[PDB]
Amino acid sequence: TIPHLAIDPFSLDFFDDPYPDQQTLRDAGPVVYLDKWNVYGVARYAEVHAVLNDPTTFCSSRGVGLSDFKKEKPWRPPSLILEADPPAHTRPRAVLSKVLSPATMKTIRDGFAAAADAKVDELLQRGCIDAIADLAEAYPLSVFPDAMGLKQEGREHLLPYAGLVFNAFGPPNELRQTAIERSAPHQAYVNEQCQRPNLAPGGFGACIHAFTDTGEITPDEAPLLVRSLLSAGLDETVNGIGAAVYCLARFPGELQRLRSDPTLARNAFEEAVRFESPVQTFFRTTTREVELGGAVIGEGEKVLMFLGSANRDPRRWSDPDLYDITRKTSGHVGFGSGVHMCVGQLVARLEGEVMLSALARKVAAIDIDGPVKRRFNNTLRGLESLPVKLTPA
Ligand code: HEM
Ligand SMILES: COc1ccc(C(=O)O)cc1
Ligand SMILES: [Cl-]
Repeated sequence: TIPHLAIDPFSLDFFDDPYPDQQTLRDAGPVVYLDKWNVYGVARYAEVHAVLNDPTTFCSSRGVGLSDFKKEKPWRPPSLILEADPPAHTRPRAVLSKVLSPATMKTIRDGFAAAADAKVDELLQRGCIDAIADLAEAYPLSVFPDAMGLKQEGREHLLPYAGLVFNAFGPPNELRQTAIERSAPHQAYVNEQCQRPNLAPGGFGACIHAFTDTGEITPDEAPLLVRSLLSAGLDETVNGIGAAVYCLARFPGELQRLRSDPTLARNAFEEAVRFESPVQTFFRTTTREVELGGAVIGEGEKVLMFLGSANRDPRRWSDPDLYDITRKTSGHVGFGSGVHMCVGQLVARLEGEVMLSALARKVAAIDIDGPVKRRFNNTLRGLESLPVKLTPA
């Protein structure tokens, strides 16, 4: 009934080029069994969307990594939002939704845009740069920690902690065990910055603590909710921006369209999120026997959702492996879908938009002029190094 596959979606071979294996997973059936890790897999858009939008049947409180929290201890205390189900999910989600709200974006937009324009100006003085370290990493690090309200000391822990979080969703392979092996100093820094005295006035962290007044969260809930914004956000946005630059370098016709109409910057970034899907996968756990695409899955089974694959499913997308900055991207699952859909998506889109805006207005050409190196992570897809020459407009 259900095809059994030996593909390891967390292998370095898979990470290096996942797209042929993703078609194999899609075309084998709507539901596959992955013998390597004893989980079910869904790689077509339809089933990924269906799983995401039934949180009662496909829960997150038993972990959204391979590990089942009913069988193993979580490597860190569970997230109050990502690793919770309704109704426990609802009030922390509402707090983060207000902290990162449409109205909040107005207070940070001008500074985020200024930093993006300034970074592109700086990179044009150098000409030949690494669009990962010097741009995709450098830009978010120049705006988001300040917007959190973090002190300057210790910020070198932020990228290692994010990489650890996303490796820890994976199976117990060497990527995950090595990350946890090295985790203690990053864990200690992050947990300490979550305390109210260490979050500067007016930033995201202080705003979370300010909500402990309303009855939506208690003061003892606020540190772990701050932890959510020190786990999420950085690595995905870095990878998304790097993907966008990569695409503009590989598809010069799309850079030319973007230069011709810089108001396409926001959709250019959204299309990069669909095309690269920085978050490749998330798990759910069944809370009952369930019929999914003609297959019967038992209770307490892990279901692996291939978000990147769903975003390139030709059953849903015209020319899915073309980067098209005018594509109607509404419906892509790069930010998830449903009750858990990325609560920080307005922050991610703002960073991506103002960076692609600066490039659209200031750069004439982006040419790869060095070896492209991939970055390997159990959950994230992104580049390690992207040597480009930037030609000023
Ligand atoms: C391009 C950038 C980003 C991508 C691709 C991305 C991806 C995702 C995805 C796929 C989910 C769904 C998780 C699930 O369904 O289990 C999610 C949720 C979440 N994201 Fe993002 N994200 C991005 C940026 C951000 C930013 C900038 C922040 C914070 C400022 C953030 C914070 C969160 C949080 C806290 C959740 C949990 C929401 C919930 O469970 O209700 N993310 N993200
Ligand atoms: C989608 O990526 C993440 C990672 C961590 C968290 C969290 O720590 O709550 C949320 C989303
Ligand atoms: Cl931690």
